[PDB]
Amino acid sequence: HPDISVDVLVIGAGPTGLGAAKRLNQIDGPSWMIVDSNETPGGLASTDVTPEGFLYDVGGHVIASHYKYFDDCLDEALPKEDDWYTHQRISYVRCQGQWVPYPFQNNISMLPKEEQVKCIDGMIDAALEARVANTKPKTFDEWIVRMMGTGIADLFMRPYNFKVWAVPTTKMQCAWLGERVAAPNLKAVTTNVILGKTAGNWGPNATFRFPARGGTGGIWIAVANTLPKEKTRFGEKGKVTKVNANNKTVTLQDGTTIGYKKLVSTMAVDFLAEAMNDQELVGLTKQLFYSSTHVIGVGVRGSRPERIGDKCWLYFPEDNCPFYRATIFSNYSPYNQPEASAALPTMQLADGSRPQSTEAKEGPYWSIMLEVSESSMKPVNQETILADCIQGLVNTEMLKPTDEIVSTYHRRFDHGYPTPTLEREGTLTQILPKLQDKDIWSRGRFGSWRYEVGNQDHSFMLGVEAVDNIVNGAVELTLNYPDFVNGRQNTERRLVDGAQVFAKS
Amino acid sequence: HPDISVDVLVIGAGPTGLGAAKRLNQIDGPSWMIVDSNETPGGLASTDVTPEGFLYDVGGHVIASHYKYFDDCLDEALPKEDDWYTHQRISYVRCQGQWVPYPFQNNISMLPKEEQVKCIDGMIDAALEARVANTKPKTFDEWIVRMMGTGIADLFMRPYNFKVWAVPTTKMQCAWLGERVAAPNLKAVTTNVILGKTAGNWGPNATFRFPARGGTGGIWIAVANTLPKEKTRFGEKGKVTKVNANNKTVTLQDGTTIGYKKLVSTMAVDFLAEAMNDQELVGLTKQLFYSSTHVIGVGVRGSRPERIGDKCWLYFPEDNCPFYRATIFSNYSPYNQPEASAALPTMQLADGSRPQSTEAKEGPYWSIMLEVSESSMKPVNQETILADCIQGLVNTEMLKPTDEIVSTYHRRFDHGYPTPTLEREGTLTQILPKLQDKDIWSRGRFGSWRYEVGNQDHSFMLGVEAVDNIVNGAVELTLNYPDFVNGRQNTERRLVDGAQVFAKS
Amino acid sequence: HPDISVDVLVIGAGPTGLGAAKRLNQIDGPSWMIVDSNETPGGLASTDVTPEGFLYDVGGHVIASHYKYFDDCLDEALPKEDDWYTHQRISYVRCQGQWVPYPFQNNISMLPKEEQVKCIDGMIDAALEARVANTKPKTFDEWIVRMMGTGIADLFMRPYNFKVWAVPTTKMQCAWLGERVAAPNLKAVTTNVILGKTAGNWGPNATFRFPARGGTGGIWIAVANTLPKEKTRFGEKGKVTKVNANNKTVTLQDGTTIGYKKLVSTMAVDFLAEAMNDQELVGLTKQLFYSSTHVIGVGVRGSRPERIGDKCWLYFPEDNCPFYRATIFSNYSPYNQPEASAALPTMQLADGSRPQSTEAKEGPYWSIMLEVSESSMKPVNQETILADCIQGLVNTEMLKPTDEIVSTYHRRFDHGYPTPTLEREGTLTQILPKLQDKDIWSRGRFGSWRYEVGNQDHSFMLGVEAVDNIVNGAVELTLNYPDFVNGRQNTERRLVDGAQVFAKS
Ligand SMILES: Cc1cc2c(cc1C)N(C[C@H](O)[C@H](O)[C@H](O)COP(=O)(O)OP(=O)(O)OC[C@H]1O[C@@H](n3cnc4c(N)ncnc43)[C@H](O)[C@@H]1O)c1[nH]c(=O)[nH]c(=O)c1N2
Ligand SMILES: Cc1cc2c(cc1C)N(C[C@H](O)[C@H](O)[C@H](O)COP(=O)(O)OP(=O)(O)OC[C@H]1O[C@@H](n3cnc4c(N)ncnc43)[C@H](O)[C@@H]1O)c1[nH]c(=O)[nH]c(=O)c1N2
Ligand SMILES: Cc1cc2c(cc1C)N(C[C@H](O)[C@H](O)[C@H](O)COP(=O)(O)OP(=O)(O)OC[C@H]1O[C@@H](n3cnc4c(N)ncnc43)[C@H](O)[C@@H]1O)c1[nH]c(=O)[nH]c(=O)c1N2
Ligand SMILES: O=c1ccn([C@@H]2O[C@H](COP(=O)(O)OP(=O)(O)O)[C@@H](O)[C@H]2O)c(=O)[nH]1
Ligand SMILES: O=c1ccn([C@@H]2O[C@H](COP(=O)(O)OP(=O)(O)O)[C@@H](O)[C@H]2O)c(=O)[nH]1
Ligand SMILES: O=c1ccn([C@@H]2O[C@H](COP(=O)(O)OP(=O)(O)O)[C@@H](O)[C@H]2O)c(=O)[nH]1
Ligand SMILES: O=c1ccn([C@@H]2O[C@H](COP(=O)(O)OP(=O)(O)O)[C@@H](O)[C@H]2O)c(=O)[nH]1
Repeated sequence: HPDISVDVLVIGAGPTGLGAAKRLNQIDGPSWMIVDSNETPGGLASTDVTPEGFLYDVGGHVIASHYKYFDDCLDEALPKEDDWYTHQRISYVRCQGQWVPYPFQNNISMLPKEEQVKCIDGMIDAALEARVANTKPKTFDEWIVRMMGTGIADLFMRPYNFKVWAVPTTKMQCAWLGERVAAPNLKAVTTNVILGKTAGNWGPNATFRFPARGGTGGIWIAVANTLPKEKTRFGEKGKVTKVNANNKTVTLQDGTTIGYKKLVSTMAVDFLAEAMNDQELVGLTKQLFYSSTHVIGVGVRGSRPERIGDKCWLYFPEDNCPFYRATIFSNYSPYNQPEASAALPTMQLADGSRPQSTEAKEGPYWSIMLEVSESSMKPVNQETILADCIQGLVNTEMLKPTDEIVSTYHRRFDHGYPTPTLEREGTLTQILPKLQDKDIWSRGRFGSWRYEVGNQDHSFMLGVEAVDNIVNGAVELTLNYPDFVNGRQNTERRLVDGAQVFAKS
Repeated sequence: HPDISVDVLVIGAGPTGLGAAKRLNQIDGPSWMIVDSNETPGGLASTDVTPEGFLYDVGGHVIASHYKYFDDCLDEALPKEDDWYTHQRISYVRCQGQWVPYPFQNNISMLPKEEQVKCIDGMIDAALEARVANTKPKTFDEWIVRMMGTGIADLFMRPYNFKVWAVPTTKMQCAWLGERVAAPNLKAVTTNVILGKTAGNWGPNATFRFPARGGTGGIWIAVANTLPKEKTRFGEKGKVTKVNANNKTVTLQDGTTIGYKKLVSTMAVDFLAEAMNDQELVGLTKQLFYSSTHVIGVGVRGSRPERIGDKCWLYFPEDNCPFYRATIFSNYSPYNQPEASAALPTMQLADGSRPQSTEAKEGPYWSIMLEVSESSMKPVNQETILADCIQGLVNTEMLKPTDEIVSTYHRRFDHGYPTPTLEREGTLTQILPKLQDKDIWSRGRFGSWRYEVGNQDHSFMLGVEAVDNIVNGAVELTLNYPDFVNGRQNTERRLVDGAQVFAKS
Repeated sequence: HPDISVDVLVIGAGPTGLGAAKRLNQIDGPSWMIVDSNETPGGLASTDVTPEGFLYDVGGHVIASHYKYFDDCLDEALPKEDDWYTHQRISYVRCQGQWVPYPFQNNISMLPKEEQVKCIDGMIDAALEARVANTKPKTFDEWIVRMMGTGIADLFMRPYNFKVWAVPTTKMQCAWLGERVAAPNLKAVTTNVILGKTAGNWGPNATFRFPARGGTGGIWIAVANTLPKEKTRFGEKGKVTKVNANNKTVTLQDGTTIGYKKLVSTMAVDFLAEAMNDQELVGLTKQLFYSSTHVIGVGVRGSRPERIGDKCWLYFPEDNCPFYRATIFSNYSPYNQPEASAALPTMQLADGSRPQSTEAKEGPYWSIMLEVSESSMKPVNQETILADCIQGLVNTEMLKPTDEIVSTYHRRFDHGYPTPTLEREGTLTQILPKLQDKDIWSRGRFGSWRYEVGNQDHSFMLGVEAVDNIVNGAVELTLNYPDFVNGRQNTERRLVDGAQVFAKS
């Protein structure tokens, strides 16, 4: 008989595991506990800080919630109005010296006329083709072409998506983009060209909120703190090293064993297979594909430059920079970087030269967070990637050669994106049911490996729904039907349901 | 304070209400009770018996379950093997003296050559227009013409559907029919014409099980029996006369008042509106449409005729008989009619004449169940409908003129089919949300008025899911997404969920 | 025995009759003769002159030859290089107070931005519908909507075409327009909108030559002069009043009778029917439709204004003027108006007011020629149309209010355009064969009533080909296959054929 026994064991306290935990805690029926190898909950939704005081999420993290239940927990965790800042969803695409508003096609009036011709001609071809299309596109690349046409494809989505996914667009499926037909809005695009008009898809309605303190990682610390502490086990004392599926026991690094009746695993499914010592599942999970993420942070002296302004995130299809995305992280919260009165020396200038002085000087400061993808089809030289990113910032005119850099940050996250390869579903529909047969709910960004339901809210709800399936027999909608949950009003499930209202009488 | 107070009150003990009751009973949290004006539960899924011992369902009732939860409750209620009979579906459409395998549109091969031409020609035209169509059909009639062509429309779909729906095809929408109306495939249908092959396998009820005793009504009597008796109130004592939505109070016929927190109402929603004395709702519910159903039963002396054989239910598009469907109800169970030793006099011959004597002779007996529709667009002579049905049986060669009729049955059910009119959804989205904001869950065949989820399993699950939404914040999937629940295997929710398993440990 | 007998009689000495005459004269086999009621040959290709010395054609006459035979005869008649002036076509459409290069539909790029959107949107709809179309358009309006879209239809094609044809586009067929109405290309037109480029080169009259003296009418005077005088009878002495098709006898106004073996009649076919006293033919001809043309000429004092420049003819779709077209007739030849030293009093100022002086003053002079259509569907006030035209010139800024008018011209031509009505062909295939049976070749603009082969070269060749059929069994290609002769270079028939070469030895 094991050291600890519980009805439901949750491995991992990133968003998915915390969702499972929040729902278990709310139901307050079956016994449970949650473990994690990190002392700080949050997983890939955590936040780091540099010795100079610049915070960085694991790349650009922007919340777009599809669920009331997620809103209920975030509101419970950070309830005061100044626990959050609200921003319009402002983004641009860097293209031929221009910051083109997102989405790219509605803004090609900024491009040279010769290119507008090429773009509109291709989109005309695509519209005429879409009018008689009776088949669905099979690859990401076929979907891009059919929706954008050849010309607009080549400028943005094709070279951009290679830089994100670190695999070619011809190697990915396209079901993950949803059930909407790959077709051009030719009239809308052509109208903006005729009118010489730009127009981004943001505004008063198209907002996001960002935590005032602690970056994105602050949310999940705050949510985890609503859990009964004695049911949590975070740190080296919570690292799972062995899973015995046939015996329903888990072993921690410090030798502690935990018995379960149902297991919600939120670790990477390939790590799970290894921890189970199941050669068959190991072989199957190795057939999946993922890219690694390098996050580069650069802290800059100065008030925010006019050329930067209220930009939030930025896309980089071109090859004059290694990053696919930049975030003006200082625009998300004033507490993402030191106050103006904090004194820091200049480490270097953006062109790489030494500062004129070594003295500490005051701010204010602003901050850029960059993402570089890595895979076997796209290597990354870890020794030079920081300097390459900074050169990238000059090339894209985000930084002047003279701009003063006061903080740098680089970290590699091995499992960054679960790739929607052509083979992904063929592999997962083998892996997930074999685990399901052993009472293991493998869920999450890498627990279930589905990017289209791979955001914080999706993840959290994957945990919530898993628990609901285990206890109340609910359908796991987010797991199995991404287009469905992403397209509907998910308002039925709440942090206080009927069951708790009736029980309290 | 009212006489009785429950958290959830369930009005009606047909399948929908019994569903709510079963789930409320399983969950065993909030207090509840269920009321019906009938002493015998079952609603339109009940069974009558004639004084001569012939049972008749409310028209042809064949179970095709889309849900494990529904299976669990039927199996609990009738757990023995000899509680059920299994049957292969044998279904035909009567057309020009011939029997055409169901579905008609997939069996053009059995028609005379000249009618095959008209049908295939129409289907070729439809196929070619459909290759370039980029707008969905609006009405049932447009859908028919666009999916099958004019030949099949005129020969079968238009007269048949007026004859069952009691409105023309032009008056109905076409989003309800995914699992009711087969779309013919040009190549497949033409291939079977050339090869002279049938294709009678389409649809969810190609196999079915029928209760050995009590008809369909036996199921719901048995299901109801599994509930705690003290939480039920069936009979005159349970007839709801007033619903006061603002006070959350219901008044029964005997003056008993029941206070509730949440109301699941499964009575026809137009009745509910009247009971609420809500003139705005009465006005809205009157924009809905329904047809009435006459059920005619005919008991016949003799061993089962060869021309009848293993036939299950039969469709009649033609105007030489008033009924749209006949069921060989004696094929569903030996106990739907008397044993062969039972002595019964002949009441009349099928040709309408008196028999020679009043002598009670033995059997065996077989039995036909007929349905005639009625509406404000399709009047029915109540006084002659029985004799008209019997003559229809002679015209269609179901009965020989000399056949000996030993029992007759006729009953009119005012609310038979909830009609999928063009206006339905526009009216329902004014009605159901209004009731919802008063904490009223109106659900079921006439409770929420949606035929595409209007079968026994559907109904049962509307009640189940309503409770699950009330207690556990579940999505009401069957109510809002018929194609979704009709096209998947719904296996997640069970009579015993983890909740009950864990609570017993 | 009649007064005169010839093998072939030609009625009319417009271009069609002269064509018949020239071919008969070249062949020099059958005896022949040509009559006209007018002392001066030319018909609708004649030229009038005002007492002040301003010449006016019957509206805008620009030669675009499809035939080497036609060129041969023009070169014979006017052999000197200084008999002709060559011009580049400068043609615009008046829209929203600006000039848009002809053709409108290829020059969307010169419209105001909001109309560019309207136009391109319509063309996009048309392109998408044309992608799946399997039916040919039946009316002119349907053709416009299908080839150009609603934007161009409403802004230009519908109002402009009513303004010329004097019937709505819905009343006309669309088989006539191959070389009359440019079909815009979506990609090309959109490209030129993006690039702000013009495309003014469409169609056969992008370059033209105009006779140096006598206007267009001078060509036909000179061509007629090459005919042997004794075989011509022009004037009151050559007016046909009765045609006796059965006795093959024509009666002239002075009572002179002419016997023929074959008749080539170039007069309006309705007039021919009347001259034949053939009530069945009259009824048939009355099913045809034509519009009348008002020609208004305005002579203006002054050197050619900068705003006019090298403009040739100009289209006016809008309602601030009654004419559909203006020609800068003084640009076609310096001899279309008086020399600069000619003294002429001012008749009026363009704004209607009397001149400051009544004295004769010098030039130079320029000259405007206007056209206004009339029909039973578009009445015209004969008494005010001159003044209305002049005011229209002020409205469109063709004339300053202070411009001095020294000459005015107004003439109504009752048969101006043979309308391509829906009924035209149905009617003509009754008429022309019934005349063919009587050995009458009815040919020409109103002789055979087909606008698509209704220009001077077409007409001329209808006469030539008529004769060639009578004598040599040639196919009448221009008559029966307009798209055939308009789409090729017709080089085979020359003013000197092998026949004449071989015979001269
Ligand atoms: C570059 C980039 C950019 C974005 C995003 C991610 C990345 C990488 N996201 C996605 C977001 O980060 C993601 O949805 C969640 O972090 C997924 O959480 P999971 O809990 O499934 O696992 P995740 O990897 O977060 O957490 C898993 C947890 O399991 C633990 N674990 C692993 N092995 C263990 C073991 N053996 N024993 C014990 N514990 C173990 C880990 O410590 C970790 O805490 C996002 N989201 C969004 O809402 N908006 C956005 O804009 C973005 N953008
Ligand atoms: C002709 C025909 C044919 C078929 C079918 C129906 C009909 C009419 N059905 C559908 C099936 O009958 C249906 O799904 C259920 O009976 C509907 O369940 P409810 O609980 O919604 O309504 P239903 O009408 O069954 O039950 C409502 C109940 O509420 C009660 N009630 C009404 N007013 C009240 C009041 N004032 N107070 C208290 N109680 C009140 C009534 O007494 C009744 O018992 C079927 N299904 C299938 O699975 N296979 C099939 O082939 C068919 N075919
Ligand atoms: C407003 C407008 C604009 C244009 C044009 C016309 C008009 C009205 N044309 C067309 C051109 O004018 C036309 O092609 C010829 O004039 C037609 O020659 P027909 O000989 O068939 O008849 P046409 O009518 O020219 O000649 C008929 C002859 O028959 C004679 N006649 C009638 N009744 C008679 C009787 N009872 N007895 C004896 N003789 C009789 C008449 O006197 C007349 O001479 C043109 N062409 C072109 O090449 N380029 C252009 O841009 C244009 N544009
Ligand atoms: O051969 C057939 C018989 C029926 N139907 C259609 O199927 C529908 C459902 O009838 P069914 O008898 O399966 O169900 P019920 O009327 O008993 O609810 C009808 O409305 C018909 O339009 C069909 O398309 N082909
Ligand atoms: O065959 C029918 C006859 C009537 N109704 C409904 O009944 C309403 C009329 O209600 P009223 O109480 O005025 O009763 P009725 O007019 O039928 O006598 C109509 O609006 C319809 O919605 C129906 O659905 N089917
Ligand atoms: O910009 C323009 C001007 C004219 N037309 C069409 O061209 C036809 C022929 O007109 P045009 O001035 O060539 O010849 P005409 O009327 O003098 O015979 C007209 O009926 C118009 O419908 C056109 O499509 N675009
Ligand atoms: O603008 C017009 C007016 C009349 N017509 C023709 O002239 C005939 C009418 O004849 P008319 O003016 O003699 O009157 P009606 O013969 O009917 O009395 C019509 O059938 C038309 O063919 C025409 O082509 N254009």
